[PDB]
Amino acid sequence: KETAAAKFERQHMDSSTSAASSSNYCNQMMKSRNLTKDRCKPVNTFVHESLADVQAVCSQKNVACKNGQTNCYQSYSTMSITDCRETGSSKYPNCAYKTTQANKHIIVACEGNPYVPVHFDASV
Repeated sequence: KETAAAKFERQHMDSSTSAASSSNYCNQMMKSRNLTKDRCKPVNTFVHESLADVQAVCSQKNVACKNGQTNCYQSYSTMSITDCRETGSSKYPNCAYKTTQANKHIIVACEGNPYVPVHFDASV
């Protein structure tokens, strides 16, 4: 089984690019990160910063999670991100995604030792 930390990396990390590359970025990324294998993941955010920068967020602003948990942290700075969301014209196995690039603060849930991101809560 994939560790929570490894799953967060695979689902939300994209350091190789500075910002969403084209309107087809999400269709390409969702498929290659294996998020459309048995079903189209409806929503997924990729962060375009170094893994180190994202992991560092676990030591930044402690805030509540949407679920009420208190192990969430908001990045002090905005980060380049891309939100990928299924378009009404999407249907497995033919997943289709809208690509929305933005620069915002990310909020992640952290856990373990090392204390690293295990869930992407939201972006501001």
